[PDB]
Amino acid sequence: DDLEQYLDEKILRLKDEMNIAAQLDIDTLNKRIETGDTSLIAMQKVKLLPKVVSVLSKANLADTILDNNLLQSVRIWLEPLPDGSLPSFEIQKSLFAALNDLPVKTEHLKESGLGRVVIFYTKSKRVEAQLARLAEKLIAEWTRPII
Repeated sequence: DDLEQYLDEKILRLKDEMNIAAQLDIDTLNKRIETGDTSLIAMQKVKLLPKVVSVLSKANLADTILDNNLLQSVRIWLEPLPDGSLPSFEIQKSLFAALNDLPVKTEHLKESGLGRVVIFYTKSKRVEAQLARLAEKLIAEWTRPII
Protein backbone atom coordinates (compact mmCIF):
# COMPACT_ATOMS: atom_id res chain seq x y z
CA ASP A 1 0.00 0.00 0.00
CA ASP A 2 3.14 2.08 0.11
CA LEU A 3 4.59 -0.82 -1.88
CA GLU A 4 1.51 -0.31 -4.05
CA GLN A 5 2.12 3.48 -4.29
CA TYR A 6 5.68 2.87 -5.42
CA LEU A 7 4.44 0.60 -8.23
CA ASP A 8 1.83 3.19 -9.24
CA GLU A 9 4.40 5.97 -9.44
CA LYS A 10 6.74 3.73 -11.40
CA ILE A 11 3.98 2.97 -14.00
CA LEU A 12 2.90 6.63 -14.03
CA ARG A 13 6.46 7.76 -14.84
CA LEU A 14 6.62 5.28 -17.73
CA LYS A 15 3.28 6.61 -18.88
CA ASP A 16 4.77 10.13 -18.97
CA GLU A 17 7.96 8.99 -20.60
CA MET A 18 5.99 7.23 -23.35
CA ASN A 19 3.94 10.33 -24.00
CA ILE A 20 7.04 12.56 -24.09
CA ALA A 21 8.69 10.19 -26.55
CA ALA A 22 5.65 10.13 -28.78
CA GLN A 23 5.39 13.97 -28.83
CA LEU A 24 9.10 14.34 -29.55
CA ASP A 25 8.83 11.89 -32.46
CA ILE A 26 5.82 13.72 -33.88
CA ASP A 27 7.87 16.98 -33.75
CA THR A 28 10.71 15.27 -35.58
CA LEU A 29 8.44 13.80 -38.24
CA ASN A 30 6.90 17.24 -38.87
CA LYS A 31 10.41 18.73 -39.20
CA ARG A 32 11.55 15.96 -41.59
CA ILE A 33 8.40 16.73 -43.61
CA GLU A 34 8.79 20.52 -43.56
CA THR A 35 12.52 20.45 -44.42
CA GLY A 36 12.71 17.33 -46.59
CA ASP A 37 15.90 16.37 -44.70
CA THR A 38 15.96 12.61 -44.54
CA SER A 39 18.83 12.58 -42.03
CA LEU A 40 16.20 13.55 -39.39
CA ILE A 41 14.51 10.46 -38.05
CA ALA A 42 12.24 9.89 -35.04
CA MET A 43 13.97 7.70 -32.47
CA GLN A 44 12.51 8.44 -29.05
CA LYS A 45 9.88 5.66 -28.96
CA VAL A 46 12.32 3.02 -30.32
CA LYS A 47 14.83 3.94 -27.69
CA LEU A 48 12.21 3.56 -24.99
CA LEU A 49 10.55 0.44 -26.50
CA PRO A 50 12.74 -2.18 -24.68
CA LYS A 51 11.63 -0.76 -21.34
CA VAL A 52 8.02 -0.65 -22.34
CA VAL A 53 8.06 -4.28 -23.52
CA SER A 54 9.92 -5.29 -20.34
CA VAL A 55 7.38 -3.67 -18.01
CA LEU A 56 4.36 -4.80 -20.02
CA SER A 57 5.71 -8.39 -19.88
CA LYS A 58 5.86 -8.58 -16.06
CA ALA A 59 2.99 -10.66 -14.72
CA ASN A 60 2.92 -8.94 -11.33
CA LEU A 61 2.74 -5.54 -12.90
CA ALA A 62 -0.57 -6.26 -14.75
CA ASP A 63 -2.81 -4.78 -12.08
CA THR A 64 -0.72 -1.61 -11.78
CA ILE A 65 -0.51 -1.25 -15.61
CA LEU A 66 -4.25 -1.68 -15.94
CA ASP A 67 -5.23 0.39 -12.90
CA ASN A 68 -3.07 3.40 -13.94
CA ASN A 69 -4.27 3.57 -17.57
CA LEU A 70 -0.86 2.87 -19.04
CA LEU A 71 -2.78 1.47 -22.05
CA GLN A 72 -3.55 5.07 -22.95
CA SER A 73 0.09 5.64 -23.73
CA VAL A 74 0.26 2.29 -25.62
CA ARG A 75 -2.67 3.44 -27.62
CA ILE A 76 -0.94 6.74 -28.44
CA TRP A 77 2.06 4.81 -29.82
CA LEU A 78 -0.19 2.61 -32.03
CA GLU A 79 -2.69 5.16 -33.23
CA PRO A 80 -2.64 6.34 -36.81
CA LEU A 81 -1.72 9.86 -37.67
CA PRO A 82 -4.34 11.92 -39.52
CA ASP A 83 -2.96 10.85 -42.96
CA GLY A 84 -3.53 7.27 -41.87
CA SER A 85 0.12 6.35 -41.40
CA LEU A 86 1.24 3.96 -38.70
CA PRO A 87 4.29 3.49 -36.46
CA SER A 88 6.93 1.11 -37.61
CA PHE A 89 6.31 -2.60 -37.91
CA GLU A 90 8.67 -3.20 -34.98
CA ILE A 91 6.62 -0.97 -32.66
CA GLN A 92 3.33 -2.55 -33.82
CA LYS A 93 4.56 -6.10 -33.41
CA SER A 94 6.27 -5.49 -30.07
CA LEU A 95 3.27 -3.75 -28.57
CA PHE A 96 0.73 -6.23 -29.86
CA ALA A 97 2.81 -9.15 -28.56
CA ALA A 98 2.95 -7.50 -25.14
CA LEU A 99 -0.82 -6.80 -25.17
CA ASN A 100 -1.48 -10.46 -26.04
CA ASP A 101 -0.48 -11.40 -22.48
CA LEU A 102 -2.36 -8.66 -20.52
CA PRO A 103 -5.77 -9.32 -18.97
CA VAL A 104 -7.49 -6.40 -20.81
CA LYS A 105 -11.24 -5.81 -20.32
CA THR A 106 -13.81 -3.60 -21.97
CA GLU A 107 -13.43 -0.90 -19.27
CA HIS A 108 -9.71 -0.52 -19.99
CA LEU A 109 -10.34 -0.26 -23.74
CA LYS A 110 -12.86 2.53 -23.10
CA GLU A 111 -10.71 4.44 -20.69
CA SER A 112 -7.53 4.22 -22.80
CA GLY A 113 -9.13 4.61 -26.23
CA LEU A 114 -7.25 1.45 -27.21
CA GLY A 115 -10.46 -0.29 -28.35
CA ARG A 116 -11.04 2.01 -31.32
CA VAL A 117 -7.37 1.90 -32.30
CA VAL A 118 -7.24 -1.95 -32.22
CA ILE A 119 -10.43 -2.00 -34.31
CA PHE A 120 -8.70 0.31 -36.83
CA TYR A 121 -5.84 -2.25 -37.07
CA THR A 122 -8.43 -4.95 -38.08
CA LYS A 123 -9.50 -2.79 -41.08
CA SER A 124 -6.60 -0.62 -42.32
CA LYS A 125 -5.07 -1.67 -45.62
CA ARG A 126 -1.67 -0.63 -44.25
CA VAL A 127 -1.44 -3.33 -41.57
CA GLU A 128 0.33 -6.63 -42.16
CA ALA A 129 -2.11 -9.53 -42.09
CA GLN A 130 -0.56 -11.25 -39.16
CA LEU A 131 -1.08 -8.14 -36.99
CA ALA A 132 -4.59 -7.37 -38.35
CA ARG A 133 -5.70 -10.90 -37.41
CA LEU A 134 -4.04 -10.72 -34.02
CA ALA A 135 -5.90 -7.38 -33.47
CA GLU A 136 -9.18 -9.12 -34.44
CA LYS A 137 -8.47 -12.01 -32.02
CA LEU A 138 -7.61 -9.63 -29.20
CA ILE A 139 -10.63 -7.39 -29.56
CA ALA A 140 -12.99 -10.42 -29.57
CA GLU A 141 -11.26 -11.81 -26.56
CA TRP A 142 -11.05 -8.60 -24.54
CA THR A 143 -14.75 -7.88 -25.15
CA ARG A 144 -15.90 -11.52 -24.57
CA PRO A 145 -19.20 -12.19 -22.65
CA ILE A 146 -17.22 -13.81 -19.77
CA ILE A 147 -19.37 -17.00 -19.75
